[PDB]
Amino acid sequence: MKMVVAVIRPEKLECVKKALEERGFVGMTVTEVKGRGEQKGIEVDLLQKTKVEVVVSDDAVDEVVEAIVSSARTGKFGDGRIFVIPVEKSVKIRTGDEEVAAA
Amino acid sequence: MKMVVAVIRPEKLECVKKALEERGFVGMTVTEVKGRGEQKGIRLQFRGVEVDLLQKTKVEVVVSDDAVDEVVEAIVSSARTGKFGDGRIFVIPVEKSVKIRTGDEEVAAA
Amino acid sequence: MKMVVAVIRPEKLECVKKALEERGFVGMTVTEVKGRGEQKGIRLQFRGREVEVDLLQKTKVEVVVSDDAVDEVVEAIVSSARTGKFGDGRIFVIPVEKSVKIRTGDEEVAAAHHH
Ligand SMILES: Nc1ncnc2c1ncn2[C@@H]1O[C@H](COP(=O)(O)OP(=O)(O)O)[C@@H](O)[C@H]1O
Ligand SMILES: Nc1ncnc2c1ncn2[C@@H]1O[C@H](COP(=O)(O)OP(=O)(O)O)[C@@H](O)[C@H]1O
Ligand SMILES: Nc1ncnc2c1ncn2[C@@H]1O[C@H](COP(=O)(O)OP(=O)(O)O)[C@@H](O)[C@H]1O
Repeated sequence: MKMVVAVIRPEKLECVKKALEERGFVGMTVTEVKGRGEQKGIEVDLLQKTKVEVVVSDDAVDEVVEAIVSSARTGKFGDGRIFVIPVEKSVKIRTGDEEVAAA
Repeated sequence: MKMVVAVIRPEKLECVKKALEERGFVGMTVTEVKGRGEQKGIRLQFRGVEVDLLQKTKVEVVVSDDAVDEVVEAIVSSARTGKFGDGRIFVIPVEKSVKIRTGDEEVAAA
Repeated sequence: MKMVVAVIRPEKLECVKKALEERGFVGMTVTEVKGRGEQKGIRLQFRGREVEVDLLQKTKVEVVVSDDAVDEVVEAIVSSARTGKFGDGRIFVIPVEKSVKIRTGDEEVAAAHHH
């Protein structure tokens, strides 16, 4: 399992949600954040961004990453980043069932 | 070490904090988030919206490898209702844990 | 790569921001959070009575860097965020397997793994 962490422009949230839902990735956690890098800033200098976290099976990562890149990109500085983090266990609170990679 | 990341119903925060404190797990970082999944969206269509991302609470607790199963069980027991939308717990590896005030760094090796 | 996750006092954000950009670490993601641990506070309030609170306001700073830059990033945050008092915060170092730049579609992975 992996956690796909995307930091995007806030106006791209609807595009990203749609692109993920279409491919069967309905579950996601969204956080309002701020950030900086190569951009700025007409500065402040921390601009509003949106963090989208999706925990998926190892084999779905490339599909999820590609779905987010395609829906969040503009080609301009400030599009954001996607960080892939290992997840050792994913537990569904209501059932107690836990998802692990067979290994 | 591991970071136990729980995404729960906001009204369960007090229950989760209590269940963790009683087992000796006092340290935690809490974030207000939104989410979607299996759970049905809120509507709310007032005349004269929508709201598909529901309010949730993220609880992050960094613990030793051997305490994970106890922390996970404490959160499942205190955050569950049995209804769609209870949330998830994700266990992420933590390689180093630094206490800013002392500069002391915890590292694991097995 | 690694994600350096620092949970600091909110008033230290500007110091941390400055100490990181000084060393060439311009990219960062900042989140407003709450927390608790060793530090206790307020426990002191105005109204004639009222003496509560639980989770104190904190700031999370996340910076994704190459493996060899971690110790420098950690030291820069420790130096700029410390007061010496309880509640200064923590730094957690988490592994990052892939780092994608959305605008170009270019993905950074660690060389030593297939594929
Ligand atoms: N090394 C990094 N660590 C953490 N977050 C980062 C990092 N670099 C960029 N970000 C995040 O991604 C957002 C966009 O980054 P930026 O460098 O300005 O975009 P881009 O590389 O597409 O031009 C930032 O506002 C910040 O939230
Ligand atoms: N794959 C996922 N990645 C990230 N967050 C998720 C994921 N699936 C669910 N969530 C989070 O858990 C919350 C509850 O998920 P939901 O599917 O509605 O119910 P349940 O936990 O009972 O399956 C969501 O609102 C979201 O915050
Ligand atoms: N085990 C932990 N897991 C997650 N967050 C923690 C943990 N311990 C501390 N924190 C975070 O760091 C902040 C400060 O921690 P605290 O123990 O009160 O003081 P100090 O960090 O100086 O030891 C907390 O308010 C919380 O946001």
